[PDB]
Amino acid sequence: LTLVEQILAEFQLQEEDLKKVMRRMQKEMDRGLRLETHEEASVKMLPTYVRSTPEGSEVGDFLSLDLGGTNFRVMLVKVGQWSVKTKHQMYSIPEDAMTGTAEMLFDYISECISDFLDKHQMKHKKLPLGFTFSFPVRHEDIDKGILLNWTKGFKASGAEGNNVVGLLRDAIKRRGDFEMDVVAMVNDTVATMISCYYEDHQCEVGMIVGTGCNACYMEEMQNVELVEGDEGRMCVNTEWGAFGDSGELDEFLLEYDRLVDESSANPGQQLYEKLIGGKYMGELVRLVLLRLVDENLLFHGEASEQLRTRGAFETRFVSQVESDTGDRKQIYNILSTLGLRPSTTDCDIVRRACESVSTRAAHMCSAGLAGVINRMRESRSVMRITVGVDGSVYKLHPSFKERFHASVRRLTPSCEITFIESEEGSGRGAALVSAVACKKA
Ligand SMILES: CCOP(=O)(Cc1csc(NC(=O)c2cc(Oc3ccc(S(C)(=O)=O)cc3)cc(O[C@@H](C)COC)c2)n1)OCC
Ligand SMILES: OC[C@H]1O[C@H](O)[C@H](O)[C@@H](O)[C@@H]1O
Ligand code: NA
Repeated sequence: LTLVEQILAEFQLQEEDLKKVMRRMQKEMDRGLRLETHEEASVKMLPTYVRSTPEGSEVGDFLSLDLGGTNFRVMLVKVGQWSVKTKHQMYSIPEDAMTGTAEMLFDYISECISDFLDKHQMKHKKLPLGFTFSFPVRHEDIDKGILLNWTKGFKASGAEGNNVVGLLRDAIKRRGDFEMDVVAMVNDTVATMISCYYEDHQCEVGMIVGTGCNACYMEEMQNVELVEGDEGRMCVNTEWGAFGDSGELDEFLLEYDRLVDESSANPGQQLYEKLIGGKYMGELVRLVLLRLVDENLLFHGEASEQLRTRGAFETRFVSQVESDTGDRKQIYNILSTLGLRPSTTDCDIVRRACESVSTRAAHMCSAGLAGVINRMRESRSVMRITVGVDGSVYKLHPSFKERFHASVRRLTPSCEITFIESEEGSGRGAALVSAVACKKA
């Protein structure tokens, strides 16, 4: 074995390593659900106030917001023998509107809503609005929720500890250009699950593998100790990205993981997500390549100023390197632009490094989902379940979903799992929750 492959081997996780991760995820999930341990629990298991229901929704036009990254989305969902039609617009949030105040961020969002309404000839219409807000929140109801903390590099001031729906409403009123009834606020896991439920009624799990990584599932109300009642089920936002925040993953953490965390916007937070999320994947690869260079095993021990810059190795490059046919052309072109003159062997090392990071991400992720699924099987006493999935890592990365599917099946012995790749899920599902909520409001 080459010294390179001896270093890459550190990413490997045995079936027993994954079973240990899965069991600990289940223990941490149990801790978040119980009133006695909820405050100390790293995995928060936050109640969403989205309850189980077999009823049809309200008919009409529903507006949707999807805030969870730099690219923000506004959707119009037309609900009408049910038919669900969508119209969207994408918006890139500038750095100044993501690092300033919450007011600045919500004013940018409102400006985009106004633009959407203009482009779709509906500035004079007062519509119900579903808001997908992909950050940890403590809900008081389906339409009231306090931001616990920012994740994925978001850092707008005056948002944490405040009602997110109130910040949205305040920004709309300050603008005075249009009117809207914010009827619902959901996590993107929740919106993905709801959106996929419309296609398949067996869907009771929502999972995101994009910039960040999280999961939601339909929990029995008696197990949801933070909401009074035992009748029916409620969707629970695990916020499993925070798994490992109380040492649960310390035995598995590599030097690359510590460095990624130390230089991140949230040191010591979202440690499990930092192993999987597309926000960190490219950076993990960069750090690995630099260790190989420093050990005189890659690029003749010489790295460019670009390769030595945090963020230079983009998560899309990881996906691109793995999509290479074998001629090493795609790999060469990524590395040439990065200011390197790589050999055929260097290109191959880069691919092996990308595969080591992405395979670990898929495996670590499968241990988490297996924990949720096996926990559901036990609560419901051969389990047939559908999991709704969204995110660029799962949808676009070569063989991420293949490795993840295989690994998750190995870990869930008496379960028959169906995966639904959600197209617009993260946004459409907020409008569907809004349409169901509207029955009462
Ligand atoms: C304001 C009311 O308060 P509340 O207490 C709190 C609440 C407020 S919204 C909500 N639940 C939901 O929105 C909800 C939505 C679901 O998805 C759809 C429902 C209908 C359609 S359709 C075909 O267009 O008819 C499409 C998607 C599924 C679901 O649960 C399954 C995933 C599981 O159930 C089978 C729950 N709960 O209501 C309880 C109903
Ligand atoms: O976007 C995926 C996930 O990213 C982060 O983990 C957020 O905390 C979580 O709320 C979100 O669901
Ligand atoms: Na309860």
